Amino acid sequence: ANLERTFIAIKPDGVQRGLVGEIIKRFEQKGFRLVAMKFLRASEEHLKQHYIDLKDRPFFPGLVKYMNSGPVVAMVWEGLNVVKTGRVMLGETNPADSKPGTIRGDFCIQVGRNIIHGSDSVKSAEKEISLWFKPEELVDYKSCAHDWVYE
Amino acid sequence: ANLERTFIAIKPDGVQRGLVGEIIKRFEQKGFRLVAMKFLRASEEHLKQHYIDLKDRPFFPGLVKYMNSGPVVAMVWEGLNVVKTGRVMLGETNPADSKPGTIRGDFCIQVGRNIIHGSDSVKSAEKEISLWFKPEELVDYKSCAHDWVYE
Amino acid sequence: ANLERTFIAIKPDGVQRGLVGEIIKRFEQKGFRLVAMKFLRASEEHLKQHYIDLKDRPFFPGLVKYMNSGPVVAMVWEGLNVVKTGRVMLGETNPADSKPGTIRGDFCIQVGRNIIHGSDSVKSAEKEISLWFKPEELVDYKSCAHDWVYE
Amino acid sequence: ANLERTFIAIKPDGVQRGLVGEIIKRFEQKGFRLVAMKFLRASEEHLKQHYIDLKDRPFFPGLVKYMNSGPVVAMVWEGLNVVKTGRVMLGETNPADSKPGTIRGDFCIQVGRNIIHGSDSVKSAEKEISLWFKPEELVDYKSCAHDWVYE
Amino acid sequence: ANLERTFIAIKPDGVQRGLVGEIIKRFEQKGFRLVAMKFLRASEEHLKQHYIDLKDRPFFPGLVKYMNSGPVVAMVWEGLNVVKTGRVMLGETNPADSKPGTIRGDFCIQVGRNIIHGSDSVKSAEKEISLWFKPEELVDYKSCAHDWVYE
Amino acid sequence: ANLERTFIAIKPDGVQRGLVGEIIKRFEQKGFRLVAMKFLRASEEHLKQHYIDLKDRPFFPGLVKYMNSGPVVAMVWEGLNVVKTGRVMLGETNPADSKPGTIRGDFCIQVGRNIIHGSDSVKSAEKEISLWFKPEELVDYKSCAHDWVYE
Ligand SMILES: C[C@@]1(F)[C@H](O)[C@@H](COP(=O)(O)OP(=O)(O)O)O[C@H]1n1cnc2c(=O)[nH]c(N)nc21
Ligand SMILES: C[C@@]1(F)[C@H](O)[C@@H](COP(=O)(O)OP(=O)(O)O)O[C@H]1n1cnc2c(=O)[nH]c(N)nc21
Ligand SMILES: C[C@@]1(F)[C@H](O)[C@@H](COP(=O)(O)OP(=O)(O)O)O[C@H]1n1cnc2c(=O)[nH]c(N)nc21
Ligand SMILES: C[C@@]1(F)[C@H](O)[C@@H](COP(=O)(O)OP(=O)(O)O)O[C@H]1n1cnc2c(=O)[nH]c(N)nc21
Ligand SMILES: C[C@@]1(F)[C@H](O)[C@@H](COP(=O)(O)OP(=O)(O)O)O[C@H]1n1cnc2c(=O)[nH]c(N)nc21
Ligand SMILES: C[C@@]1(F)[C@H](O)[C@@H](COP(=O)(O)OP(=O)(O)O)O[C@H]1n1cnc2c(=O)[nH]c(N)nc21
Repeated sequence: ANLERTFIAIKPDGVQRGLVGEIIKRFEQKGFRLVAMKFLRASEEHLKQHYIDLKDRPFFPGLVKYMNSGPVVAMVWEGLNVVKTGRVMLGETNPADSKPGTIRGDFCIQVGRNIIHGSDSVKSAEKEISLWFKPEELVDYKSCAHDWVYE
Repeated sequence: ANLERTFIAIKPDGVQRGLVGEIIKRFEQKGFRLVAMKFLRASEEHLKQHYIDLKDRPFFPGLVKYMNSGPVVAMVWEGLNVVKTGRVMLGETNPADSKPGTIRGDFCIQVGRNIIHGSDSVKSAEKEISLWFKPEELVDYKSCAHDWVYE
Repeated sequence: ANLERTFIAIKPDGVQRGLVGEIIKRFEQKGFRLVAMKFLRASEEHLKQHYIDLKDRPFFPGLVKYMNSGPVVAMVWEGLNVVKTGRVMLGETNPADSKPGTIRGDFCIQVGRNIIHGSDSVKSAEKEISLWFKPEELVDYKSCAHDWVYE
Repeated sequence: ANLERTFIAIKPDGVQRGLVGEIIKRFEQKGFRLVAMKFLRASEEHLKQHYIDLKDRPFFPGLVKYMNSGPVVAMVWEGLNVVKTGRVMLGETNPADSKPGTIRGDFCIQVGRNIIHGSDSVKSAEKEISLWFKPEELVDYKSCAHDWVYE
Repeated sequence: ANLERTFIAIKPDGVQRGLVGEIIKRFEQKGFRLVAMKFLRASEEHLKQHYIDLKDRPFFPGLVKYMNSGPVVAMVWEGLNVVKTGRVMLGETNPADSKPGTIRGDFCIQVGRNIIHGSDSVKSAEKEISLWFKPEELVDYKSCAHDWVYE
Repeated sequence: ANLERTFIAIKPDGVQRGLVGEIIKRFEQKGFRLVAMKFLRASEEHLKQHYIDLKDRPFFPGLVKYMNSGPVVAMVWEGLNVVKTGRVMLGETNPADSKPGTIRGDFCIQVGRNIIHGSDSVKSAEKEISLWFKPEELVDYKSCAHDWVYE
């Protein structure tokens, strides 16, 4: 259970507004383990694949353009219930509903510029991880505080 | 909609306990735009006008004296749903009910020393803004990150 | 009422992961007064007394070993509703249910390594205080900001 | 001597990059007392007065345009040796020479976008104070921690 | 050499202005190990012993009264060159000369309210440690990141 | 001049001690632009190339083993004088000499576990960038605050 992983991506507005370090620190101080990280401008084709479920929504063309309009930080994090807990830490998808203390609650305002993405389930995490990273980009190491984080 | 404004005042206890910077930083990092700001000791007459709706409450004389007992920082902030979101960020009026992560939940304890004020509605914001500021004190400028905060 | 006290202990995992300063800062910034503090490795006998109600639970031997496996910071804090508010600040006993903004929600993952303890009631605070501190270790002084924190 | 005052202005780049709360917090946590504060777009004529000594420098037209290109936060701060210490806290005028730990050393890069101004001497502070504030904007109150800051 | 220790005391002004958490966090994040900690009001006799070398200085009566005027946090910290490094982190004894980034440079103003004490040499550390703590209050444990801090 | 780049690597001790977010935030808040980033366990052969100049030093086998003993965060950052400024922000190579306010001064103790690397010159930056990154990993975009950071 402690080996669960999620995909977290800082979107272009999070990069542009200078929020990368603050976001990583939230995951680090919680006790989760950084498995993978890269910085890139995601191609339109890649983003169409990421967002394939939405390909018919009216806002899809604009979503893909915005997500391609600057670089993103793509990450994988590991730990117990990291998918669900990761989502709690992000806050609600819509920042208007996100509580103070959460990433979106603290740092952004509108649903179209909501700074971050996290996997919504284990099954979507495994799909997003295979889409965004090569197997060799997932680094295997053990946190020095593992036994103080986990029974 | 993105042009809504609220009035936020740091009460004398907020000033005295050295919380001005911390409070401003919360609004800045969220993406709201500072429109106006001044520091003053509000007269008793001014405060009776600010609090006119409470003039019959038992606590009103003591409320006015406390609000006159040191300086306050008066501000106007702008953004989408700034009134309602501003109140969420402050926390509940009574600090005992305010959640961790909010301004009152993090920083104060009792309802009579609750460090900050925010407008409860658009209509009361517009009245409080006209009471506390001259129209020329409201500054018009565009945040450099506006297009990363709003679609 | 403003003289209520609670017992807070930073558990060995809290110490080990470098969270002592962060935790104390949360209580200080809120307006509570530090009454007593010591750093020690609690003996097994002491811990069995602290946790006497659980002496029959399956996890009790392991709980005691963990709580003896490094030092703890034992504190007393004072203020209005410090017991209940202290527990809100800590978050739920189980970190999986603790909200962002709380100590456990921000800093830990698993119920067996949940970094901190706070008294659950006035009556249990008074018992824990007499167990962990001598009366002469409780310091009486008045915070310089007391009249800005309390009516 | 403990009554000395300085003028500090957060320049339009400081406001645009969201540094107002961070800067104020540095002065507050040091133990200085905020005496006055306002937020305005300074007129070109006002700025030419502020910068009268430089009116012949090649960079003066550009300096005045930049200082008028967005709002500034104008402040007065009080305490022992606040002029000299204020300058130390800001860092060197040229951010390339400012040490880490200082405001310019932490937050900016180039001399023409150096985020903040502080009075260079007691006599220039008193001139800048009279230029930017009316005497009634200077608030008299005593910090609750004064006797823990000063012998 | 990695087993060197220093005595650090947060003075009454440091406690009263709510700096305890901040100060501890500086030592923890650096990689030093907390060995002992207690909170007390030091007696005048104890303080006269601590400050015996200064008993003839004109400021001595004032120094002793102030150091007795509220509680102090007494600590022992361990690590390589902790005495010298500890002093660098504190800053110069006189806050006017302390650089931004240091404890005194960031948080206090005058030499008689200079928030913190650190041992000036290994020999004075060992004397201060035996004066303020019993040998049994010094806790022996190994930090989980020790081998990431030391070769 | 404003297009200069440096290579910054957070070493395995920096990762293990949970300093990645904190370090990135220092570069972001200064005004530098993140150009590239990846997370990997560098091979022994790669590290021997990075450290080719030291291959005869007594500490070289241990340095390579330590640098291979966990993952590193490799980055490229851009801005005016980023190589020299980068070095000033890191502090001296030897943490014993690094000032408070710097990354090494704040966060580490010993030369063999000094948490971070930065290029010592433009020429070594260009060599390190070509060794650690492919050209296509270097992302070109323009900061939204560019004209508030640079004249
Ligand atoms: C913000 C989102 F990226 C979500 O992060 C993602 C997943 O769609 P959902 O929100 O249904 O689901 P999750 O948040 O994953 O639980 O689509 C986007 N999105 C959703 N609604 C809207 C909308 O009105 N406008 C725009 N511009 N983007 C929208
Ligand atoms: C503290 C307040 F200034 C509130 O900030 C404001 C509006 O508080 P309300 O409850 O009317 O409504 P809102 O939540 O603002 O919409 O009155 C005051 N106030 C309310 N109860 C008390 C009380 O017991 N003691 C005192 N000293 N002041 C009180
Ligand atoms: C974490 C706890 F110390 C609680 O902090 C304390 C009192 O927990 P209680 O159930 O008495 O109630 P509170 O919510 O505290 O008032 O026992 C422990 N504890 C409870 N369940 C478990 C468990 O599964 N595993 C382990 N290792 N420890 C557990
Ligand atoms: C940056 C400043 F706004 C300083 O804040 C102010 C006082 O800087 P001065 O050198 O006059 O003197 P002090 O540091 O106070 O002793 O002038 C400006 N300034 C100085 N050099 C330059 C320059 O090259 N380019 C530009 N654009 N502006 C410059
Ligand atoms: C602040 C100090 F506690 C120093 O920490 C310690 C020894 O001061 P020294 O500088 O001799 O030695 P250190 O560098 O400190 O180790 O007495 C105090 N002290 C020094 N000067 C003064 C002064 O003017 N006024 C007052 N009120 N107290 C002073
Ligand atoms: C810390 C370093 F990685 C420096 O980054 C790099 C170049 O050390 P240099 O001083 O040649 O140059 P820089 O200051 O780096 O640009 O060697 C390493 N290093 C230097 N001395 C020692 C030492 O005693 N022990 C160990 N374990 N490693 C050492």
